[PDB]
This record gives sequence, structure tokens and C-alpha cells, in this order.
Amino acid sequence: HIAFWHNSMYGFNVTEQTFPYDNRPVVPLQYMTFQEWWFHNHLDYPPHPGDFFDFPAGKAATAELACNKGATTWFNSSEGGNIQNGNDPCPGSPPSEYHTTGIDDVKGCAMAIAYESDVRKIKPEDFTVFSVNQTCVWYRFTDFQVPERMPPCPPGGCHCAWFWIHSPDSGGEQIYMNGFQCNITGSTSHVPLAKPKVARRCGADPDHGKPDAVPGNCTYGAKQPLYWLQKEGNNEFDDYIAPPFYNDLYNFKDGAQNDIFVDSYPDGIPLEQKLISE
Ligand SMILES: *[C@@H]1O[C@H](CO)[C@@H](O[C@@H]2O[C@H](CO)[C@@H](O[C@@H]3O[C@H](CO[C@H]4O[C@H](CO)[C@@H](O)[C@H](O)[C@@H]4O)[C@@H](O)[C@H](O[C@H]4O[C@H](CO[C@H]5O[C@H](CO)[C@@H](O)[C@H](O)[C@@H]5O)[C@@H](O)[C@H](O)[C@@H]4O[C@H]4O[C@H](CO)[C@@H](O)[C@H](O)[C@@H]4O)[C@@H]3O)[C@H](O)[C@H]2NC(C)=O)[C@H](O)[C@H]1NC(C)=O
Ligand SMILES: *[C@@H]1O[C@H](CO)[C@@H](O[C@@H]2O[C@H](CO)[C@@H](O[C@@H]3O[C@H](CO[C@H]4O[C@H](CO)[C@@H](O)[C@H](O[C@H]5O[C@H](CO)[C@@H](O)[C@H](O)[C@@H]5O)[C@@H]4O)[C@@H](O)[C@H](O[C@H]4O[C@H](CO)[C@@H](O)[C@H](O)[C@@H]4O)[C@@H]3O)[C@H](O)[C@H]2NC(C)=O)[C@H](O)[C@H]1NC(C)=O
Ligand SMILES: *[C@@H]1O[C@H](CO)[C@@H](O[C@@H]2O[C@H](CO)[C@@H](O[C@@H]3O[C@H](CO[C@H]4O[C@H](CO)[C@@H](O)[C@H](O)[C@@H]4O)[C@@H](O)[C@H](O[C@H]4O[C@H](CO)[C@@H](O)[C@H](O)[C@@H]4O)[C@@H]3O)[C@H](O)[C@H]2NC(C)=O)[C@H](O)[C@H]1NC(C)=O
Ligand SMILES: *[C@@H]1O[C@H](CO)[C@@H](O[C@@H]2O[C@H](CO)[C@@H](O[C@@H]3O[C@H](CO)[C@@H](O)[C@H](O[C@H]4O[C@H](CO)[C@@H](O)[C@H](O)[C@@H]4O)[C@@H]3O)[C@H](O)[C@H]2NC(C)=O)[C@H](O)[C@H]1NC(C)=O
Ligand SMILES: *[C@@H]1O[C@H](CO)[C@@H](O[C@@H]2O[C@H](CO)[C@@H](O[C@@H]3O[C@H](CO)[C@@H](O)[C@H](O)[C@@H]3O)[C@H](O)[C@H]2NC(C)=O)[C@H](O)[C@H]1NC(C)=O
Repeated sequence: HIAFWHNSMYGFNVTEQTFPYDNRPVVPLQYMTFQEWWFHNHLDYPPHPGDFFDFPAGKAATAELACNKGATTWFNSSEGGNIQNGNDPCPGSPPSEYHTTGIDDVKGCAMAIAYESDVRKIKPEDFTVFSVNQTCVWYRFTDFQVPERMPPCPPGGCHCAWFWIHSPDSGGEQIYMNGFQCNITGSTSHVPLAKPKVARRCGADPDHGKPDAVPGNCTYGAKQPLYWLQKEGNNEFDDYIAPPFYNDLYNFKDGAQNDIFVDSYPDGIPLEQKLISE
């Protein structure tokens, strides 16, 4: 039970009783229909038009992740009041609440982006993971390195989403998504992002057999988020006990994803020929 907290997020003020079911930003998404899991079904609760989360190109962007809005800077809009305590994502509860045994058992999370001012036109295939932090859901203030060559977003801004998948060894398995209005500052480029593609289970994982990574099986360009364990619209089909992660395992390098642009690979990706055969 963790959520990305900011005034530019969708469903910023959604509470337990707002919907017939519990659909608070921190509620996990599992075996849901597209409408339920996509954007956490918070499209009808958009932020104010002027509130945007800024991503400075070539610089870090601090985000707040917590089990309660009271544990973040946005506590004044939360009912419990201020309970924040430094880098603790959930004050008063242990790390099992963030679904991890320790700092070594965290599986990382990501920030995706879709260059579209109208949220209604955004499709799951449109999101591109542009920044990752592999030590995610450990620190409340989690920084995300933004690529230097990020182009400027359209007139009405663009949309982003925070995703997270945790280890199987702690609690029930699910995915996490929190969409929000974002914008890019310090842009020194106009080369757009490449059409993102499904991330393949590339890297090594001794636990599930293969101890050696398979470079030839990687997805190298722009990558889509990991949609998994839902009733509809999945791009990953791994078993409950072998979940995908925002790690080296799916070629999600720690830090900024600098190879997501059209001009990134000059000679292209010949490995995509092997995808055409299937
Ligand atoms: C190159 O990239 C590609 C793309 O990312 C990678 O392909 C993916 O590989 C995943 C891991 O192998 C694989 O996950 C599996 O999903 C299936 C379900 O998918 C099926 O249905 C979909 C329909 O949409 C279809 O698309 C698929 O093609 C499939 O037909 C699950 O059943 C699998 O779960 C079984 O395996 C796991 C893995 O356990 C390993 O580790 C244990 C512990 O050491 C070991 O004992 C075991 O032998 C394995 O080595 C198990 O944890 C589960 O319990 C399941 O157990 C199997 O074995 C049981 C007996 O032990 C059987 O009783 C049982 O029926 C089952 O067969 C698994 O999660 C993705 O589906 C796959 N995606 C695609 C698109 O291909 C590829 O790995 C990657 N790397 C390369 C090439 O190196
Ligand atoms: C509840 O608590 C929240 C959180 O404290 C309060 O929210 C704050 O509201 C104010 C307005 O009352 C917000 O002001 C906005 O400021 C932005 C500018 O960016 C700001 O936010 C960035 C993201 O966090 C931040 O990076 C910025 O820079 C800070 O840090 C640097 C580096 O250390 C430092 O150098 C700066 O001095 C800053 O400290 C900055 O804080 C602005 O864009 C907003 O829009 C106005 O301006 C634009 C300009 O064109 C205009 O178009 C708009 O119409 C609008 O006029 C706005 O001024 C502030 O951002 C909020 N706080 C935070 C942390 O985000 C909330 O008010 C509280 N409620 C109540 C009832 O008190
Ligand atoms: C994954 O996410 C983690 C968590 O966010 C990131 O780790 C952080 O990394 C950043 C950048 O390296 C660190 O930020 C720096 O922290 C320094 C120390 O801060 C201490 O002191 C302050 C005092 O107020 C305390 O509040 C705080 O708790 C710390 O104890 C600062 O010295 C740095 O300041 C920099 O900026 C200022 C102005 O903004 C400049 O004046 C300075 O010169 C300086 O450059 C900065 O704040 C942060 O400490 C790390 N956090 C943790 C918990 O480790 C990872 O980087 C990220 N990984 C990836 C790959 O993205
Ligand atoms: C997403 O981020 C981008 C990049 O930051 C952002 O576009 C930029 O917005 C800023 C701030 O509005 C723009 O700066 C303005 O530019 C216009 C010129 O077109 C000026 O009119 C503005 O200055 C006026 O006011 C000043 C007084 O404060 C006067 O001194 C001055 O003479 C002007 O009257 C101001 O400089 C900037 O031009 C754009 N574009 C770029 C490339 O930076 C975009 O708005 C953000 N999206 C949002 C908020 O939805
Ligand atoms: C989500 O809920 C929070 C918390 O209620 C909202 O904050 C509230 O916003 C309103 C409207 O902007 C604020 O009211 C204003 O008060 C000032 C007082 O100076 C007044 O000048 C304005 O005309 C207006 O009446 C209010 O202060 C603020 N807090 C509370 C407790 O009501 C927030 O707007 C909501 N955001 C979203 C996206 O739903």
C-alpha cells in the first residue's frame, strides 16, 4: 500500500468512501478490468489545470512515495494531519508494509511519460519509461534522473505515471500505478521519443534457474511499462510467483533511460529481426 503523492496526480483527494469499492491512490491493482486498473480509475478526478510535476532534463526529480498523504508534504489536504518522518515511506509501520524484507529485497520502480495533453487519448502502448530507480519503495524522497535529451511537451503539458512491482517474498502480488500531470523543463532538444515496445525478460535471475543474462533477448529502445496480473490489457504474462520488475532483469538500467529517442541508435536495433520471426 504505497502511492506517488503530488497535487498534479489524478485522484489526489480520493478517499476510501469516494467509490463503492476502495480505490484510494495507495490501493494495489490486481485482476482488474482495464477501466479499473488504468490510471487507477481516477480520470474523473483530475488535478487543477495549473498543477504540474516538473522533470528537469539532465537533473534529478524528487518524488514522494508513501502509504498516507499525511506522511508527505501534501498532508494539509489529508485528514489525519502531518505524520511525516524523514525518508520513512510509512511511519509507524515496518518495511513489510512496503512489501520488502530489507533494502536488498526492493525491486525498483519507474516513471513513464506520454506526450499528450488530453488524457482521454492516451493508450497503454503510448507510455514510455524514461526514468528508473532500482532502490525504490525504501526512501520516501525517491529521486528520478531525467534524460538530458528529453524534448519539450505540447502546449497543454503531457502526462506521466509512476509504476511499481515488488518482490514475491513479501505479501500478496500486484502492480501499482499513479497517473499525473507532468512537464519537462530545461529542454535542449527537439528529437522526439521512439514508439515504446514491450519489455522482455532479458537479464539474469539465479532464483528461477538461469544464472546468466541473455543480451540478445533484450528490448533496447524505448520500453512500455509492465502491465501485469490484470484481467485485461497485459503486456507481461509471467506467473504470479515470477513477476517482472523495473530492474536489469527487464533491461531497466538504474537512473535515466537515455536511449529512448529516435536518433539514439544510429544503425538501429538488428535484434528486432528476431522479434519479426515470431
Ligand atoms: C526472452 O524474452 C521473453 C519475453 O519476455 C521471455 O519469455 C517469457 O518467459 C517467462 C519465464 O520463462 C514466461 O513466464 C511464464 O509464463 C507462463 C504462462 O504463459 C503462458 O501463456 C501465455 C498466454 O498469454 C503465453 O504467452 C506463454 O507463451 C505461455 O504459454 C507460466 O506458466 C510460467 O510459470 C511456470 O514457470 C515458472 C518458472 O519457474 C522456474 O523456476 C523454478 C524454480 O527454480 C523451476 O523449478 C522451474 O522449472 C522454472 O525454471 C514457475 O515458477 C511456475 O510455477 C510455472 O511452472 C511450470 O512448471 C511446472 C512444473 O514445475 C508446471 O506444472 C507448470 O505447468 C509450469 O509449466 C512462467 O511464469 C513468459 O510467459 C514468457 N513470455 C513470452 C512472451 O514468451 C523469455 O523468458 C526470455 N528469456 C530467454 C529467452 O532467455
Ligand atoms: C498545502 O501544502 C502544499 C505544499 O506545501 C501547498 O502547495 C504549495 O502551493 C503554492 C501556491 O500557494 C505552490 O506554488 C506554486 O509554485 C510553482 C513553482 O514551482 C514550485 O514547485 C516546484 C515543485 O515542487 C518546486 O520545484 C519549485 O521550486 C522550489 O525549490 C527550489 C529549489 O530548492 C527553490 O529555488 C524555489 O524557491 C522553490 O522553493 C517551486 O516551489 C508555480 O509554478 C505555481 O504556479 C503559479 O505560477 C505560474 C507561473 O506562470 C502560473 O502560471 C500559475 O497560475 C501560478 O500563479 C505555484 O505558484 C507550491 O508549489 C506548493 N508547494 C509545493 C511544495 O509544491 C499548499 O498551498 C498548501 N495548502 C494550503 C491551504 O496552505
Ligand atoms: C534513487 O533515489 C534515492 C533516494 O532519493 C537517491 O538517493 C539520493 O541521491 C541524491 C543525489 O545524490 C542525494 O541528494 C543529496 O543529499 C545530500 C545530503 O543531504 C543530507 O543533508 C540534508 C540537510 O538538509 C538532509 O535533509 C538529508 O536527510 C541528508 O542527510 C545533499 O548534500 C545534496 O544537496 C545537493 O543539492 C544542494 C541544493 O539542492 C546543493 O547546494 C548541494 O551542493 C548538493 O549538490 C542532495 O540533497 C540524496 O541524499 C540521496 N538520498 C538517499 C536517501 O540516499 C538516488 O540517487 C536515486 N537513484 C537513482 C539511480 O536515481
Ligand atoms: C512546460 O514547461 C515549459 C518549459 O518550461 C513551459 O514553456 C515555457 O513557459 C515559460 C513560462 O510561462 C515561458 O516563459 C514566458 O515566455 C513568454 C514569451 O512567449 C513571455 O511572455 C513570459 O514573460 C512575460 O512576463 C514577464 C514578467 O514576468 C515579462 O518580463 C516579459 O516581458 C513577458 O511579458 C515568459 O518569459 C517560456 O517561453 C515557455 N517556453 C519555453 C521553451 O521555455 C510550459 O509553459 C510548461 N507547461 C505548462 C505550464 O503547462
Ligand atoms: C483537494 O482538497 C484540498 C483540501 O481540502 C483542497 O484544498 C483547498 O482548496 C480550496 C480551494 O482552492 C482552498 O480554499 C480557498 O481558501 C482561500 C483562503 O485564502 C480563498 O482565498 C480561496 O478563495 C478559496 O476559498 C482551501 O484553502 C484548501 N483547503 C481546505 C481545507 O479546504 C484542494 O483544492 C483539493 N484539490 C483537488 C485537486 O481536488
